[PDB]
Amino acid sequence: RNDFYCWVCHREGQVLCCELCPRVYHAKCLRLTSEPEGDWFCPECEKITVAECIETQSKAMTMLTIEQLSYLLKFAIQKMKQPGTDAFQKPVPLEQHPDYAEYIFHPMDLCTLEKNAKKKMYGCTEAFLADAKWILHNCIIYNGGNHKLTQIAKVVIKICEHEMNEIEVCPECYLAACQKRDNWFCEPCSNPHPLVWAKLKGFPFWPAKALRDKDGQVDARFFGQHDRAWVPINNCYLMSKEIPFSVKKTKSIFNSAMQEMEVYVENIRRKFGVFNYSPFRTPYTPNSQYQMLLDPTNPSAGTAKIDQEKVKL
Ligand SMILES: [Zn+2]
Ligand SMILES: [Zn+2]
Ligand SMILES: [Zn+2]
Repeated sequence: RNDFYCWVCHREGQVLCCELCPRVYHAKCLRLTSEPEGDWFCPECEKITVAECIETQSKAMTMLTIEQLSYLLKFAIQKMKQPGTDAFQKPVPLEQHPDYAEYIFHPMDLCTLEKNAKKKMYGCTEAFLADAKWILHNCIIYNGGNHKLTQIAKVVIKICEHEMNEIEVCPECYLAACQKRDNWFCEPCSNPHPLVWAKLKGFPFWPAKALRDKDGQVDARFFGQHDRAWVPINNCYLMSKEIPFSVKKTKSIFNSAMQEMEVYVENIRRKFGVFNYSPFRTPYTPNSQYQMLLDPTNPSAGTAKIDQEKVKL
């Protein structure tokens, strides 16, 4: 049953209908080349389609069954359900809001979202976020964009977006960080993240995992603190024995980071049999293979084939 309120701006008016879902849109809100002719699927349905196509699913999704994704969405829900989100934890009751269904054609709340996830209804992170966004749309429609509840619903969505992004960067990292087992940061992932010296401007060189490469920036997760930052690629070296010296305020904190990295290297050598340190100041390059080479003096031989286990995660 189609919505009356634009998915983008949350206002009524003349609105286009999606063929696949009940969302509607002002044409003007979509900034189109021209209005659609007939077969039209909205930006949410389009995203979901691209994300759920096996050939073009993310690295994260290729890693994961629908049931494994559902486990991770359960962790995301628990972050969304934090103290102060009470108003959104259960369906809106008609007792308190007798006219709710006159405005809100697709109710949603955190308990429904959680149940849906447990039932394996979501095929990708995009689909989970698209559904959670009904909570904010509905809040704005019914209560108004400047209502205090809208602040809360906005934070719930920003949390969801954050958690979905983390799943997509690396589902194995995400699960490890969620469960916080003993030395969780020292567990190598199935396609292990290269270790780098990473220098954020104004910060000392520090050991990190390189999680992804986007246009000249590296997404680095630092040993010790386990914080993150985009780092310019030319400020990232492959891990080496020789340390790029920086003046630092606390030696003990840097020591704890190096110790953690040492355990990680022991663990990767156990898991894959290899870890190659680089000559000092060797530039990190995207999708770096160096550390996983069987013979680092013979890069054409690549990484060793030992493998055909189903439980890769
Ligand atoms: Zn609009
Ligand atoms: Zn749609
Ligand atoms: Zn990972």
